Amino acid sequence: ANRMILNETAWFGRGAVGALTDEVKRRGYQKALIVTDKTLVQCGVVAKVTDKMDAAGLAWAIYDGVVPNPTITVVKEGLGVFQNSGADYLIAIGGGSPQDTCKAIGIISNNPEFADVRSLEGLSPTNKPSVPILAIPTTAGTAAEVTIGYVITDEEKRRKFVCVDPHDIPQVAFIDADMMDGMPPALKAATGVDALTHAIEGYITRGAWALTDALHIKAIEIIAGALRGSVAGDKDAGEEMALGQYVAGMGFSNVGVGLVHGMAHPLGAFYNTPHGVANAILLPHVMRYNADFTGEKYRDIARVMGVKVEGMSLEEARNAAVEAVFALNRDVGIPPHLRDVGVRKEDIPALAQAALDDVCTGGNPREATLEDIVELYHTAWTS
Amino acid sequence: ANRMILNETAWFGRGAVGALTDEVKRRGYQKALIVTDKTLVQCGVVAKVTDKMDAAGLAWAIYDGVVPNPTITVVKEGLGVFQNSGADYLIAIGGGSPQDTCKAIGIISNNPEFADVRSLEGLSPTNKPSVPILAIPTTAGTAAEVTIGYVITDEEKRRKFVCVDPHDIPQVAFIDADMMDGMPPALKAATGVDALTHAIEGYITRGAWALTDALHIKAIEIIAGALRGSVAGDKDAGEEMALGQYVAGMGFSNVGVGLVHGMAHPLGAFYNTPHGVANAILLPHVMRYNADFTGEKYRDIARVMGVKVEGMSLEEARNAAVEAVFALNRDVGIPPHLRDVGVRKEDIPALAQAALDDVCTGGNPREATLEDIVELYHTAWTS
Ligand SMILES: Nc1ncnc2c1ncn2[C@@H]1O[C@H](COP(=O)(O)OP(=O)(O)OC[C@H]2O[C@@H](O)[C@H](O)[C@@H]2O)[C@@H](O)[C@H]1O
Ligand SMILES: Nc1ncnc2c1ncn2[C@@H]1O[C@H](COP(=O)(O)OP(=O)(O)OC[C@H]2O[C@@H](O)[C@H](O)[C@@H]2O)[C@@H](O)[C@H]1O
Ligand SMILES: COc1ccc(CC(N)=O)cc1OC
Ligand SMILES: COc1ccc(CC(N)=O)cc1OC
Ligand SMILES: [Fe+3]
Ligand SMILES: [Fe+3]
Repeated sequence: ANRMILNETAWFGRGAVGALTDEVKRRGYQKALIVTDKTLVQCGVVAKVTDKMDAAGLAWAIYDGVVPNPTITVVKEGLGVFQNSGADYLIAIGGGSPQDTCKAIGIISNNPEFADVRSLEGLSPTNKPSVPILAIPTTAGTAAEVTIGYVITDEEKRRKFVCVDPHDIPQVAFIDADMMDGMPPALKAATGVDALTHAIEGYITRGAWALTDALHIKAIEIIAGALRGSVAGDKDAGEEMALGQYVAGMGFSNVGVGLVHGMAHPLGAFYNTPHGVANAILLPHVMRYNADFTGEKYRDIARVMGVKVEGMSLEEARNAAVEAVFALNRDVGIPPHLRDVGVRKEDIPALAQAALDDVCTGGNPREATLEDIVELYHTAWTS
Repeated sequence: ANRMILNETAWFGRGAVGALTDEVKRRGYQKALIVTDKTLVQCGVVAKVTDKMDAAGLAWAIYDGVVPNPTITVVKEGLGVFQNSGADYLIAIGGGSPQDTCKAIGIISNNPEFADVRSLEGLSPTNKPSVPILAIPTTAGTAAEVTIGYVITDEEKRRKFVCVDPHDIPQVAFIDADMMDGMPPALKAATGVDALTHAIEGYITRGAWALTDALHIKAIEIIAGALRGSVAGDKDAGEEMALGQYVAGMGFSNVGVGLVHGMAHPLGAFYNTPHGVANAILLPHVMRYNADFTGEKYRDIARVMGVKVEGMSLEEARNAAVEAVFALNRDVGIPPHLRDVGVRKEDIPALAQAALDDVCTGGNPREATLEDIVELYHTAWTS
């Protein structure tokens, strides 16, 4: 028997944030804490929301202390600001980093036992729902607005840990490509292939079933078709990417992912590597590694990614789907090897250990050994 | 900007009702009123739930006063039983009739200004969320467990009225084919083609967009592929039907349907016709009427319904999709003509008026006139 956690309410398309003032008035909320980062404030992205809230007469304080790969320190700082703001709800504005930080604050606020943060790892045994969250992504992205997962960095144990908890699901998501247009091309490409990694990994994960298969294959189709266009700055392509990344979240949240995310998390913890860039470099190599344990699913991936698989053997089709991902990586300007983003050969043993102990690795369709992950890192490292 | 209302939590597959006791304990609810009908009690379908609740020690009273095409009288009776039960939440067990009745009780309970019931018609301006509903369907399917819509019969004005309200969305849906297996073949076929009508109408509705298109086309594929098998009594086909009917609900709830539902509602009000039988007889005739206003969408329908469209013109493909639905109706034992279920030529003028004033008619891709609907009824009436 399979469980689906989704957003009760979500708005999609350009101008979707225009619905926020109305959703807040419907629920009777009094004051927001906006969780965001400094970049989004001084790009005027936060202003696009706070201007509408001022016009609607809705009170808000702001915490913009979030950094890429949010730390336990960041979570504690924000939790402190939330308590002193007298706010009764949360508005996450940004990529995975502010949205994951927002979820941590929301959970600990109503489950104060978890103030240390690192005790949220795995299936968080929280008694109480999160402080209500309204989620507004600015990356096409991590689907943080719809997933029941969030990833915090333990600076002292030098690892990223996943917390999975139905209590952290946002009440409303606003998926507005107007909020995402300010992404630099490199960021559109990184977060774009993070979305594709969620969809491919989710499609082949051990817990996969009919409904998540249907969602993931549609998300791969939307992302493969739109990402080149979005990175180039096309407006309609940006709107497609915004939807594609969300539809991936509806799936992988509820069944899981695999060794790509398992091997990407240690890279973030060790080097502060952008999550999408780590994922994008590993994805094709892990896809090749997983090929023989995926049944017919690489034929479907290859097809919706624009490959003619009419009269291909299964191994030829599996190779074609891997090659489709290498090509898309090349076109959107992602460095092809881990060496290129500052990963060090010396660390691979330690990284392979952390990858094997990651929550995401358990979902991988092929049972990965330390020997295998060490070899994968080395394959992804070279040149 | 498009809004999606979905279930925050849902369980799918045989044994899914096994998750109900746990969901109730998580939320801290004290006593249920089970809304159902007499048939489901004395078929032991309700027992499959209440036995698990007794084992978990969870209190419940029962209202089984629901009849096909539930009336304002039924709603008032149930609202009375709810008030005298001291219950704090609702469990809907049955098809569209109990589930729609449950939503009416839940809404009026917390929005008591709507005690007349008929003032819920259209976009219900309710201030308060429904009394929490846990939804367990026993038909395949009206998708009442996931839609924000419900249909009540006004005995005094002899018309069915649709109420659309995000506040009525159930907290949890349990989609268990074990609960649906006792459906007689005729009921599997009726509710089966009601699910197909939701998917086809939803696919071509005026408000249709990318995400609902993706959901509806997958639901048509699941239903076309499984309905003959389910009517024959196949267990796995019943499980597919259970998912297919739900996936249709995820779409049509959020964008609407068309003139099939518009023309089916008056038939229920006048003759107490089973909703699915009325829908199934009208669907192919309304599909023909709509054909020129649907873009490429009948090519997609035809394809996922098992028709080879590789080298077909658009008009030939549109004709093939209409013929696919006539054939599926023939195979599951739905008669071709409205005369066959007791519709009277004398009433067509009155029925055409009621159809034009139905909420669902506004979604129809071709703007329907009274003259047109009169002609459609006559076309659907006899050969
Ligand atoms: N619209 C935007 N315009 C400009 N800069 C932006 C925009 N959105 C985000 N940025 C900037 O991009 C950088 C990356 O932001 P993140 O929130 O880290 O982006 P994302 O890739 O969505 O998040 C990754 C995070 O999600 C988790 O799942 C994962 O483990 C990782 O911690 C930051 O400097 C942020 O301010
Ligand atoms: N598993 C089952 N086994 C046997 N009989 C069943 C089962 N489930 C339902 N029934 C019986 O089928 C008959 C029809 O039940 P409904 O609830 O009316 O069926 P459904 O088609 O799901 O609902 C139609 C209603 O919903 C609205 O969408 C529509 O406008 C109409 O009011 C009733 O006698 C009911 O007891
Ligand atoms: C285990 O599944 C997950 C793995 C990673 C994340 C964070 C992310 N968006 O990449 C969320 C998850 O869902 C619970
Ligand atoms: C207007 O849309 C609807 C019309 C009819 C129903 C009930 C049904 N299942 O036929 C639900 C709806 O969604 C809000
Ligand atoms: Fe990710
Ligand atoms: Fe219906």
